[PDB]
Amino acid sequence: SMKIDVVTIFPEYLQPVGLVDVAVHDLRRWTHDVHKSVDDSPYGGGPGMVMKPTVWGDALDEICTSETLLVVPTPAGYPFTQETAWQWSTEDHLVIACGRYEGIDQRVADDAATRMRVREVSIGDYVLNGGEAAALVIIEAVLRLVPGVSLLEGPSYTRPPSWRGMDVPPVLLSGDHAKIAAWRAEQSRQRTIERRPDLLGFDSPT
Amino acid sequence: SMKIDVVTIFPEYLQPVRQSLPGKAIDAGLVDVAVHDLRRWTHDVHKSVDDSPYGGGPGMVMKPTVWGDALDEICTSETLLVVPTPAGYPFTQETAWQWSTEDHLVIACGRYEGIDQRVADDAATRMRVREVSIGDYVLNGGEAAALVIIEAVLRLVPGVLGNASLLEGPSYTRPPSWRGMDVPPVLLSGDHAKIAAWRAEQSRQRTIERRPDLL
Ligand SMILES: COc1cccc(Cn2ccc3ccc(-c4cc(N)[nH]n4)cc32)c1
Ligand SMILES: COc1cccc(Cn2ccc3ccc(-c4cc(N)[nH]n4)cc32)c1
Repeated sequence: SMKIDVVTIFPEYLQPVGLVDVAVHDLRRWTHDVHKSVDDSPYGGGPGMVMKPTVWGDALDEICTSETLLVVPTPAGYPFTQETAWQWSTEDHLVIACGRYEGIDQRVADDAATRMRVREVSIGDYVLNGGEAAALVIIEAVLRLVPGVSLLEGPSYTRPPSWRGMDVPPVLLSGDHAKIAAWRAEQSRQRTIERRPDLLGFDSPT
Repeated sequence: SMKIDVVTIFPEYLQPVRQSLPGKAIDAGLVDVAVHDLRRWTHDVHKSVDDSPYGGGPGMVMKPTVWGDALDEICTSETLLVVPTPAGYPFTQETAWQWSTEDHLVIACGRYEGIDQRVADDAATRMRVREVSIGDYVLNGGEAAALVIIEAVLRLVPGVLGNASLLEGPSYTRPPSWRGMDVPPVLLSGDHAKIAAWRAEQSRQRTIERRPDLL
């Protein structure tokens, strides 16, 4: 059984979501001023804004326990991989803190780490506008592994066997499991070399 | 302008990002994102979009005839067809930059075990097709990947999303002291050359600790 809490200033963005419950919380519910200002300019200068630690601290205080795995998406995170998804799949409680602006004051994660396990993670080498899309990716990747729910995949085909003058590879129609297993292995390793040579320990392109 | 068409059996999944589009950018015709239910192009009363894999195996494969009709209607020769897949080339910030000046992206979201390969192969004979992965994990389908790609691309298109190597280091804001933790004094020093050097060193350390692959 798993509980996932997502904290965000944009709850509605999380709407794309019995053994697991997922709850979404509006970070602004923990503000005290009438303007509900969650951000301010960075110490030391620079463009953009930083989310204040105070509002986050109060939210996480209420939502997290010492058992919680606090997940913080960030372009500067450790990589979130399939191995990470397997590791997190057996957790009782994930809390996903979604940043906006130019991110969250580092002290939020540092404070939380005195009380619970904290994981700053990146879902890939591109920049999002906030943590919400990363939260959706993480949730989907994790939940499909939850109990009771290498090489690149080769191409797949289904009916009809000829379409627009393009044939399904004859071996797949042959019913010869060994030859089919072999052809699929060759396709996979061929695809991995071309698209992801790093997975086989070769240099990346360009 | 950039037009993005997304084709999916779960059109509701793409609703958040339709919402996240500022009225100004739409009104200025800078961007238009449309979402299409794939079942609109099914042939049968059961609106079937999947069928068993040739050569056997687990799961199901999406039907080429349905996808072919969908893409025939939606794409032109000028379309960049984006097909999320765990077996794709890596989608990176470089990709996002390249795609940000495209006139027309069409994102084909698969489910089950993916789309019959002939769909992409046929499309590639008359338009640019890009099969891409957004990271080394497996999703249930292409929709979350489409959300990521749309966000990463559109935030690079001037004035669209409302937003305006080494890893970025830690950031701090008010208050100067919080739960026993002080903002690093250097940041309040007014020595901006020293601050830049401190930030550079933080970036170097973080990259070493978290992403040694970048070094
Ligand atoms: C914090 O440093 C940042 C620097 C510039 C922009 C942003 C935007 N932003 C805000 C919160 C946030 C959370 C996650 C992500 C993210 C993660 C991955 N893998 N890509 N993008 C991006 C986020 C942050
Ligand atoms: C096609 O090969 C597959 C093999 C096993 C499962 C699935 C699930 N699935 C279906 C359609 C689909 C589209 C994209 C993705 C995806 C992309 C990234 N980076 N992770 N996951 C996953 C998808 C597909």
